[PDB]
Amino acid sequence: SLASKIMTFCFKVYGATYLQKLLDPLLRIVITSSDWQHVSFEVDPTRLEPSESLEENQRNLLQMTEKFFHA
Repeated sequence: SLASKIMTFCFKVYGATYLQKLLDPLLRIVITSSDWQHVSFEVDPTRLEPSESLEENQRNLLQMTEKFFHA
């Protein structure tokens, strides 16, 4: 619809810059693998790996999510 494209044009042209600035600090954190190291955020029982504890995956995923939600 035209109304959707009007919003899409505005959000895409203006929103893109706003998103990058807010996400910009996180870019250094994610690039840095010294602390993140190796982890899988999977909680699917079918795909669940016995090697990694389900509890560890759940807690890590929620903690990371909260950071984005607050921002």
